[PDB]
Amino acid sequence: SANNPWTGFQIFLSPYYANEVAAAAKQITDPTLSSKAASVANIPTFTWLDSVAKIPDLGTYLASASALGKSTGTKQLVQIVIYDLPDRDCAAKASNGEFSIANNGQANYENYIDQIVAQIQQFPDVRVVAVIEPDSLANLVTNLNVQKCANAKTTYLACVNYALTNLAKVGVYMYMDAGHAGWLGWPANLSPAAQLFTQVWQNAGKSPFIKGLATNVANYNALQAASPDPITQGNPNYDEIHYINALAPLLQQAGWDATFIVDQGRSGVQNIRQQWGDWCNIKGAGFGTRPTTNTGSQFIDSIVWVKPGGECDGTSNSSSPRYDSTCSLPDAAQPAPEAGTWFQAYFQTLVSAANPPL
Repeated sequence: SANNPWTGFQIFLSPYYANEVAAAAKQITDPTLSSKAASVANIPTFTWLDSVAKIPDLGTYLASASALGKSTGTKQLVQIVIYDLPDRDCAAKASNGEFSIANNGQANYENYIDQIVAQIQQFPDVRVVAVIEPDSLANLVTNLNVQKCANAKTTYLACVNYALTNLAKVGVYMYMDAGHAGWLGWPANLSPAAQLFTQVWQNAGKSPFIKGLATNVANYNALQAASPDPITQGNPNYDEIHYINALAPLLQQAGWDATFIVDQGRSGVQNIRQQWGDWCNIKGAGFGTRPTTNTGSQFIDSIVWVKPGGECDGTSNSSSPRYDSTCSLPDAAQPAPEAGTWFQAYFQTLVSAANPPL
């Protein structure tokens, strides 16, 4: 729509990623590559609120952003991911999520949202953009035959609804996670996906703060591929622009003037996967197009970096109880540490293979 949340705003740079990057860059031995690595701390990323323990940091980021804006005469914008559903990651082998449906998951998740809202409420001069619950709704489209997902459906819908409804009250601009071209972009998945997203939008009152959808989060697809990646055979929507061009009109037709954001943080190198479903620490990935509202599409508000490159997707150690065997595949960089922890060699390659170059 006419209101692109990023226009006229300075994005607050994640202090946590900045510290990870600074520690990483000092370990890189080549001076030029080290300088390029250090500059990554100046590229805006999303901060993942993957547990209640992250909420105090959110409060500090909002207050820091408010003061930076006043000091520089700018309006500041903080980028967050809401990522703490009960029975999170229902189609994965295991999950690190602190809440379970069986132990008051709904109420605990609502309290997590309430704590986030209570922070955001205190800093009305800071804009907030939130990606809502990566993987969750996409799993409800294609993975209902996973019994954990089938059993989680009502909780996921109620929790996502609670998040949308209550974050809207503090004016947060929200993009529901919507998988990627190889997940929901298959032509046959577009209508079931559109029907689900539209129902979620309706249940949350069609708030204008529910801007649309986020795609490619934590994935590696091109926004606009020079030629189709071989993993995409059978799907005419072989990149994110094809997916979004196909899905956006279905949402519009339902009355939702929906726009999109697209993760490109690990999309600099294409044609690095054996299978489209391979998602874990894909070897040879490079940093991709840096965040910008110059997206080339009427449907896309911004290219963004949602998943922070260098933070691991999962361990390759089969003895870990958090182990997911996708993290031991051939196209997966190994050995790899636990999910979320820093993967230094992977970061160094992300820097070295960045496209455009850093």
